Amino acid sequence: QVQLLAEMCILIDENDNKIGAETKKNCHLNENIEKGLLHRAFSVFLFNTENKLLLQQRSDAKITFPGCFTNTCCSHPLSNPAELEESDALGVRRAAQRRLKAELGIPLEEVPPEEINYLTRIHYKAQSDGIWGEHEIDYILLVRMNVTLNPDPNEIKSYCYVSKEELKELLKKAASGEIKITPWFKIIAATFLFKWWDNLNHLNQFVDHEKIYRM
Ligand SMILES: [Cl-]
Ligand SMILES: [Cl-]
Ligand SMILES: [Cl-]
Ligand SMILES: [Cl-]
Ligand SMILES: [Cl-]
Ligand SMILES: [Cl-]
Ligand SMILES: [Cl-]
Ligand SMILES: [Cl-]
Ligand SMILES: [Cl-]
Ligand SMILES: [Cl-]
Ligand SMILES: [Mn+2]
Ligand SMILES: [Mn+2]
Ligand SMILES: [Mn+2]
Ligand SMILES: [Mn+2]
Ligand SMILES: [Mn+2]
Ligand SMILES: [Mn+2]
Ligand SMILES: [Mn+2]
Ligand SMILES: [Mn+2]
Ligand code: NA
Ligand code: NA
Repeated sequence: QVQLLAEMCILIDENDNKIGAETKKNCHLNENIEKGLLHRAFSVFLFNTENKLLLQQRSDAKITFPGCFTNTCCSHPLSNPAELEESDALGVRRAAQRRLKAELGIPLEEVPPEEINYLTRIHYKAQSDGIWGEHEIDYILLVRMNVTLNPDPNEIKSYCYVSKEELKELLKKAASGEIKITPWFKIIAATFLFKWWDNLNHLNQFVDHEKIYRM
């Protein structure tokens, strides 16, 4: 069940400069996060062609945030030449295509890197339990397209396309404890998500490849 070699994450400084690599496990231990260990990540927000946002629910088997709802795909570029590539954020866009297939079963041809749009970067920290957490500079990637979903149940328990109002209702259910959402998704929904969603045809104003936002 466990792979022979551990997956590697890209270690970065607070300015998103590559400074090394560490195992996925080590990158997500609270004890290391508290020493400042920070890694590169991405977060895909995919909208269908009626502007419904695609949410995933993480499988109960995931190490961090099992069973939690979040946006379309939250994962990491690998520490290899393909995904280390920083020109036009190609590395993270390639990573996103890779994980859209692995997690949601979306064929590669449906989401080529060229159609994955890099908006901005957000630096955040979160805790999952007593052992595990998150600490990332997260590339925000936006997609609007109809895709064919066949998730790997080992990765994804369910998915849901939500309108703005449906999301608002879902967040109410999370607040009452009826369902679980990741700390990332909670904070992004509270800060930027609806601003982007109200402006899907005018996103250029939100493109910022210089400033790294903090939340
Ligand atoms: Cl992990
Ligand atoms: Cl460390
Ligand atoms: Cl809309
Ligand atoms: Cl494919
Ligand atoms: Cl384009
Ligand atoms: Cl489903
Ligand atoms: Cl909540
Ligand atoms: Cl999170
Ligand atoms: Cl629209
Ligand atoms: Cl604009
Ligand atoms: Mn567990
Ligand atoms: Mn995915
Ligand atoms: Mn993240
Ligand atoms: Mn380059
Ligand atoms: Mn936090
Ligand atoms: Mn930090
Ligand atoms: Mn991470
Ligand atoms: Mn959660
Ligand atoms: Na499913
Ligand atoms: Na608009």
